[PDB]
Parts: sequence; structure tokens; C-alpha cells
Amino acid sequence: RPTFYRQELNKTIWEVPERYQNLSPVGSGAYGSVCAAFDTKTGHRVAVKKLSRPFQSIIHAKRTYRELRLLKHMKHENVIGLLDVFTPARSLEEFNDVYLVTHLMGADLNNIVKCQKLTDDHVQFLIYQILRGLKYIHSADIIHRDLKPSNLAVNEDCELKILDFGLARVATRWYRAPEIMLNWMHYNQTVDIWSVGCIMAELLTGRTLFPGTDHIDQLKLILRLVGTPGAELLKKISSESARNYIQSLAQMPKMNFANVFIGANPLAVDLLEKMLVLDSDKRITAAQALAHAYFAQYHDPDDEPVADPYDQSFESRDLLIDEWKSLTYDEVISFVPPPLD
Ligand SMILES: COc1ccccc1Nc1cc2cnn(-c3cc(C(=O)NC4COC4)sc3C)c2cc1F
Ligand SMILES: CCCCCCCCO[C@@H]1O[C@H](CO)[C@@H](O)[C@H](O)[C@H]1O
Ligand SMILES: CCCCCCCCO[C@@H]1O[C@H](CO)[C@@H](O)[C@H](O)[C@H]1O
Repeated sequence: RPTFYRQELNKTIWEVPERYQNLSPVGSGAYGSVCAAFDTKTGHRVAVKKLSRPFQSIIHAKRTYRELRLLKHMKHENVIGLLDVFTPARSLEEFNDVYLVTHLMGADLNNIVKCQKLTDDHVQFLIYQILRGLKYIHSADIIHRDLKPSNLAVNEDCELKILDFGLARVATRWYRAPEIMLNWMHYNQTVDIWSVGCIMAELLTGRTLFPGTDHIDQLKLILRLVGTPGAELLKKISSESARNYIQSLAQMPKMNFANVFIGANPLAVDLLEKMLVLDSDKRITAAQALAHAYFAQYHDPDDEPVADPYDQSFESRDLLIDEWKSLTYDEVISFVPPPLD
């Protein structure tokens, strides 16, 4: 067992192994707080996330378990991965703190579009990396469901990694697929493609595509561009109210994407039209998108790997906080780090 040391950072008390020095706060989310640290064993800076109140309720416990099991499975350059997992606890009784260690990125994508003026080559590389990691995640039968700029970390090298939760230290609805905002509850993997399409449009133009003020304003904005849904889509909406509002709006023709995104790479416009499709059955998948001519300079089919199947069966079980905690402890003690290069 390594030597731990205790220091306080932003009303928060941190107990981390000796090998991580110079703890420096980066930001905070709702489920944890992130610090920068120097890894003496590798000579590289890293990010340490202390989970906030990990076992304070049934929801928190399952969430803690969920993040550990998921991040332990993700082994892909464009998806955040685990370099280390530790807890000062010496036993399961004495277990109540969880720390996760990953690579250290430079910022999130909304801290970059805030500068704006992103070149077209920059959009090809950034979106290609998202899709490439999206393909890996989707091959594991995982849906992100919350893709947004704050969940995309980037380096000054322009390398990108999909986070599970970003820093709140950019409304989520602006990037939500319309079916989620309708509460379909049977979401397709392509709900993430819609979000990617919303993010791409923002990178190319410098403005939020659908800056809706609420969930109802959000759908009116989506309809103004993609157009009122056809009869084939309407018959699939069971909600009379939802169907009533959609049809109640004065019909709006689909806008010419070429004009809305005039000045953009015509190959990018073509991709946006394939992602921003109302029917989720007709949206281009992540794997299909990587083969679009827009990513010709980066597409390498022998270097776009898939993931081993992920067991998500625990998601349905209703367990006690103590059982969620012991399972989390089991995952902590069993973690095997990836080998240093
Ligand atoms: C270990 O944390 C986590 C562990 C597991 C899952 C999620 C997380 N979360 C999480 C992970 C990273 C990894 N890099 N960044 C980061 C650093 C930024 C920054 O300002 N760096 C300075 C420039 O040199 C210091 S911006 C930004 C998005 C992160 C933010 C996170 F919320
Ligand atoms: C690295 C891959 C991240 C997987 C996405 C999990 C993190 C964001 O997704 C989480 O769980 C659900 C996922 O369907 C979302 O609906 C929730 O909003 C969020 O808490
Ligand atoms: C106000 C804009 C109307 C939104 C129409 C959303 C159509 C989404 O598409 C639908 O996704 C469903 C799952 O979510 C699938 O079950 C359907 O097969 C698919 O057509």
C-alpha cells in the first residue's frame, strides 16, 4: 500500500498517493471535482477526479459503480481512460472515497469555439475523432445520450477525448436529439449522431445551431431547419399532445442546408444533412460517417477499432447501498493499470 498524504483544496480534503504531486484544481462537476497533478512515476501531468459523496444514497452508489465499471472498460484513444484507481481506505468497512486518474487535457470544446474561427481542416480532425470514439462506444452497446461541448476534452495538439461527464466549473438541450426531448424512451444509438451534428454546425459557423430557450422552443427551432416531419414520422408519435403541438405549428418547409451553411465545405454540408435527420432510423451511423468523403485525409478503416462487449446487466438491478459499495470496492481492488509506454 502506497503512502498517502492529506491536503485541502477548495473546502475539499484530498488524500492521494505520494506519486501524485502538485495538486492543482482544474474545475468541478456535480458528481466530482478534478485536479491537475504531476505523476512522478511517468514524468507526465495527469488529472485526478475525486468523486463527490460517492456512497451517499442508492443513486450515488450505483452511479459510482457505473462510472468505475465503464471507465475500466474504455480502452480507446478518443475515449477517456483510466490510468489509476485508488482509495485511502484500507478495508471495505473504511471505504468511502474514490479517486480516478486519467490523462490531462487542455480544455473542453466550448472553451475553443469561444475563440471561434475554426479552420475547415480543424473541423475534419475534431469531428473525425469524435465519430471514431463514438464508433468504439457504440460497438459496446453504450449510448452516451449527453454529448455536448463540455464533454469533449482537447489538447493544444488538437487531440480529443470523449468524457462521460464534463466540467461545469452551454445548455444540454441545445444538442439533444428530438426524440429524447419528446421522451420516446426507446432511443437509438444515433441520438449521439444528432448531437455530433449539432456540434459540427457550431464549429463551422461559430453559433449554436438550435439555441432553444426551453424544450418546446427547442423543437420549433429544429423544425424550422429540418422541416415539419412527414406523415411516415407522425404515425409513430403516440403522444396526442406532442403530436398536437408539432402539427399545430404552421408548416415549415425544409431549409436548403447549402444556404444555412453557405461558405462551408460542401462535403461538410453533405455530412450535416446526413446527421441532422429527424428520423433516427435514417441518421448516418458513426461507422458510416467515418467513411464519408469529408474525412478522406484521416479515414483509416484498419485503425478504427471496436470494443469488447460491455456487460450492462447491473443497470436493472435494485440493490442496497452496501452492495453497490462492496461491488465498487471489488472493482477498485481488481483494477490493473495499463502499462507505461
Ligand atoms: C480525472 O477526471 C475524470 C476522470 C474520469 C472521468 C471524467 C473525468 N473528468 C475530467 C477529466 C479530464 C481530463 N482532462 N480534463 C480537462 C483539463 C482541463 C484544463 O484546464 N487543464 C489545464 C491546462 O493544463 C491544466 S479542461 C478539461 C476537460 C478533464 C476534465 C474532467 F472533468
Ligand atoms: C465514455 C462513454 C460515456 C458513456 C455515457 C455515460 C455518461 C453520460 O451519460 C450518463 O448516463 C446516461 C447515458 O445514457 C445519460 O442519459 C445521463 O444523462 C448521464 O448521467
Ligand atoms: C418535433 C420533431 C419531431 C421529432 C421526430 C423524431 C423522430 C425520431 O425517429 C424515431 O426514433 C424513434 C426512437 O426514438 C424510433 O423508434 C423510430 O423508429 C424513429 O422513427
